[PDB]
Amino acid sequence: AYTTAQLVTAYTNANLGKAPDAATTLTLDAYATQTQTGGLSDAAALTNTLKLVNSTTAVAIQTYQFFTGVAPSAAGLDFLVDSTTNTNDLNDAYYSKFAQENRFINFSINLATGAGAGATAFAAAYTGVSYAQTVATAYDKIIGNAVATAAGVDVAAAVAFLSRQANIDYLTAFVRANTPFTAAADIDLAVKAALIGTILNAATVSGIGGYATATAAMINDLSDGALSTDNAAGVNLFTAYPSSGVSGSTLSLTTGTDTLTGTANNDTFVAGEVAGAATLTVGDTLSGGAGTDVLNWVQAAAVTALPTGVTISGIETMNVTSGAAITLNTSSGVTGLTALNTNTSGAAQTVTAGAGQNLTATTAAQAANNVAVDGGANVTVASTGVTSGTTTVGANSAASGTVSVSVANSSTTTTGAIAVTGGTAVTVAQTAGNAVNTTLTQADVTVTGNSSTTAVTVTQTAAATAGATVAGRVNGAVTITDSAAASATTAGKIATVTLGSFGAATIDSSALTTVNLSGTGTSLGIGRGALTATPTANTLTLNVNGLTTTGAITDSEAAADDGFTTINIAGSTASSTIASLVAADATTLNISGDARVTITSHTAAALTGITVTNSVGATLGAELATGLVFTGGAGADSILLGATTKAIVMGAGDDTVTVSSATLGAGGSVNGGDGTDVLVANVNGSSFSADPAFGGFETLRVAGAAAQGSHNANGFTALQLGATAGATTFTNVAVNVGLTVLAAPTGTTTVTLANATGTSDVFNLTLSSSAALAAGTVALAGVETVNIAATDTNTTAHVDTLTLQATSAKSIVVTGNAGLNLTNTGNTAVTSFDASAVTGTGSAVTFVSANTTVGEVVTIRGGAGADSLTGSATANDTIIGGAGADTLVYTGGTDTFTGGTGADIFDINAIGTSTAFVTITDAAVGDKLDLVGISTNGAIADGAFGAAVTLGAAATLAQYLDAAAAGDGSGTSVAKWFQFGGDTYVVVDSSAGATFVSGADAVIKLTGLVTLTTSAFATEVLTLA
Ligand SMILES: [Ca+2]
Ligand SMILES: [Ca+2]
Ligand SMILES: [Ca+2]
Ligand SMILES: [Ca+2]
Ligand SMILES: [Ca+2]
Ligand SMILES: [Ca+2]
Ligand SMILES: [Ca+2]
Ligand SMILES: [Ca+2]
Ligand SMILES: [Ca+2]
Ligand SMILES: [Ca+2]
Ligand SMILES: [Ca+2]
Ligand SMILES: [Ca+2]
Ligand SMILES: [Ca+2]
Ligand SMILES: [Ca+2]
Ligand SMILES: [Ca+2]
Ligand SMILES: [Ca+2]
Ligand SMILES: [Ca+2]
Ligand SMILES: [Ca+2]
Ligand SMILES: [Ca+2]
Ligand SMILES: [Ca+2]
Ligand SMILES: [Ca+2]
Ligand SMILES: [Ca+2]
Repeated sequence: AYTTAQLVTAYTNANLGKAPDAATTLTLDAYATQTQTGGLSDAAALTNTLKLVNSTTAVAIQTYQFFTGVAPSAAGLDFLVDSTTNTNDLNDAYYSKFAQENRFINFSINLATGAGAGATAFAAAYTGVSYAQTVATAYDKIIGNAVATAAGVDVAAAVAFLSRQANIDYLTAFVRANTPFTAAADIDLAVKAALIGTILNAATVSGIGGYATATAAMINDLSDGALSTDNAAGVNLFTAYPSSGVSGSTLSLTTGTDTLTGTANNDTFVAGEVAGAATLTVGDTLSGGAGTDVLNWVQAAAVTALPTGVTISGIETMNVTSGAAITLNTSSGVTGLTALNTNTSGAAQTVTAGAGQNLTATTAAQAANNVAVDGGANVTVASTGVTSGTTTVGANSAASGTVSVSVANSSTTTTGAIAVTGGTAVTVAQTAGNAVNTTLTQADVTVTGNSSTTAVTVTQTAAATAGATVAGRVNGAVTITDSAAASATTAGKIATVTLGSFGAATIDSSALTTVNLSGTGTSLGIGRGALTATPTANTLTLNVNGLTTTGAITDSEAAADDGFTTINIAGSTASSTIASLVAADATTLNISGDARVTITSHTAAALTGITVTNSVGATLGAELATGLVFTGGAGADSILLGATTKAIVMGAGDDTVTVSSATLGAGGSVNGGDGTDVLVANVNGSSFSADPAFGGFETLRVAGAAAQGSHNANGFTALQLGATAGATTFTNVAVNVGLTVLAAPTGTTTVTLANATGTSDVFNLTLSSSAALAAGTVALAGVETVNIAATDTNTTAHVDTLTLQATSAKSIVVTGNAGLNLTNTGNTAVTSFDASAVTGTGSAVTFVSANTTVGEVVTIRGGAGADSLTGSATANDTIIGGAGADTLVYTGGTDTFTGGTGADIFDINAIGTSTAFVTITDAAVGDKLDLVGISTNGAIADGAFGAAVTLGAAATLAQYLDAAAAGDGSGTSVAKWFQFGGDTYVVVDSSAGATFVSGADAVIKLTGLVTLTTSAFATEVLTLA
């Protein structure tokens, strides 16, 4: 049932956006309602709608294909049928008086004989052939000759009609009048164009013929809005929309003896069950003919063997499916067989194919069942739900072509062996799909090549540690062996090996040149064949990509035999890390490519050079030999040097050399090259500026297990600090040079500037870590403004710690996105602490002023964090928290508190006077007033204590105080409150008489009228309600 509003959309898209005339809307509506009532099926109604678009559209698809060899693309069609840009187009003004027929004729003549796209080709193809032949051959290509006769239209009566003399005379006159042709050749040529226009019309109106059937399917595809093929430079109808009406004949086996013979065509043979009794049975003989022949053998019972007297012949594909095990051998009885496919679900397989036959053994829910296959041309094993089951290929007979195993396991019980022997190329692809809190350990793989085996690939799922939401995987050992691995003379064929994760892996091949690594590895041991001949080509290419290793890549051959002299490592698309590289015969080492290669530790004593050419860079964690030359490229290369004897160059990009000894040797130099390069001093003191042996460095970092003592900063533009052996000092530090601390050092870090003597000295300290960093003590004698950045490198919040010793700093400014608890002891010149710019949920800043200048103005600013800001008893502190749960502490003097947004706590730890007291500017609902530290005698109220003290129209502040303290606070301190002159006050009475005594009784001012009626005392803690 189509609604009439669906048929109009189907017509619109067929007409490429032209909406139907009023008349036709009525026609479609009829087709809709005839489907609501079941007087017409669905597909019937939609066909008729698309038949209405014949003249507009079908005229452009069919003619373009016949003349230019391809149907116009959808974008193209838009232009010919319905467009803004072509003023005159098929469904527009110019053509509105041309019938269906004369539309096809028009298009034909345009594309064929003019400057049209087909002129040159059609002119050469149909020159010097007669009218009769023109028509007969064209009728064959369009309408089929066989097809037409079967459809029952008589071909000969039709072709004669089109070529009769009357007909040709009509067109001659037609073409002569209409087209601008006057030459006698061009008229003859245009007449043929008009005829094969006429034939296209006659085809598309009857629905017989190949052109009509294909074009119909393309308009149906164009119906729903989008064209599936839509190639940009045209779609060849016949390719994209296949007919293939012939499908040969379909033959059924019985529980008897069958004698079945195919059509020499696309025929298919069914060998199912009858009452649960097999239909491939004794004496059955099957015969195929031509090459589209299929036998489908399906049985509840286990396949066992071919039954007595059975002969299958001339059949190309055999499909065997069993409810139980399969055991068959097809090296005889079956002849002509190109493809064998065997299918189990939950039982064993034991299959042997003849060479020349492509085997495919698919097994679901393999469990403890074993797959074993042999022989065949290309073999494919596809095993899922695996568990204990061995997979084993070519144990008895190798494949002619490629092996391609793949094995999936969901279990926690471990994936059972996989062994392959032989094949041109081998791939074994394991996966692990176990649950989120389990560990599956994967399958041990063995591949043993025959003398055709050029390549081997062994992929697994990446290892991981079993977590809360991390699926755990351990990797299987892999063992790859070439035929000629044990031979003294025979060549060896395995050239390339690809791994994608692995446990304890081995290769052994004298023909090996390339290893491709990937994912998570334990160890690779490379041996070459025991060839006695001294090898001449000794280049290991080692392409890495996302590789990480527990342990060692070793050249097992190098030790007692002839290893690789040159190793090339090409890092690609992802970072790689090789825990250890052991290559005892290696001479050159070239690290190349695309993404970082890190070698944590190499053992390659005979190395004469290392050469990075890689874009991102290379890092080597092992200290180079004192004799060993190193050359960097662009990108952050990074090494360790000792008392080097050679000229080390680092190339462009931001490089990093760590030195274990302060002066080099022999001679014996290291140039950082272009870019900002770090020099790391793992030593007891340095003076790199002095030594011309070092050049091109910009940053000095003191970090390492031997890093310590006095270091000449001169000539460096930045400073860094890491973990250290002991107290470290930077001397001769230029102006605008900042220190970044990257890890906890040992002992006091002293910075002494080049010239500290001025009174506007600025230093930039940075703290930069992923985790909480205990920066320790840094001393900044003679600096007036100290800027601290506390930087978190990851998304998860932390709080850094620092003792600053800056005895002439007036300003401390804190920026960043992590918290800073700052020890401030003895920093007494500080009058401005500004942590206001700081940023996280909890980048918590702690500060306590060490200022003792009587009557000072000190300004303390918090950040977004839950900050803890304490003033000085000496000082008139202005304290301001930012966002978040700030604690502001009162110590003495005239203080001004502003906890911004959030549940702030105003912690009152001093009594004050009657003049020097704390004013809280913005006390609001949620803020607390901690009076624990003024409970001189006992501990406050504890109730909700909340009726304001009220006095007269002209009572003085002095009077309101005295009134509030009237009671006896000698044994037990009491809270009261009042509102005077537009501000709110709180009192603690700790005294006898009705005098508020300045000394021991306490007042706290709160800007504005804030009603504490309903607000309650926690312990001694008043929460504003
Ligand atoms: Ca349009
Ligand atoms: Ca138009
Ligand atoms: Ca479509
Ligand atoms: Ca039978
Ligand atoms: Ca056949
Ligand atoms: Ca055949
Ligand atoms: Ca060997
Ligand atoms: Ca040897
Ligand atoms: Ca050796
Ligand atoms: Ca470099
Ligand atoms: Ca550089
Ligand atoms: Ca440089
Ligand atoms: Ca220098
Ligand atoms: Ca962090
Ligand atoms: Ca100074
Ligand atoms: Ca200072
Ligand atoms: Ca104070
Ligand atoms: Ca804050
Ligand atoms: Ca706050
Ligand atoms: Ca607040
Ligand atoms: Ca307190
Ligand atoms: Ca009193």
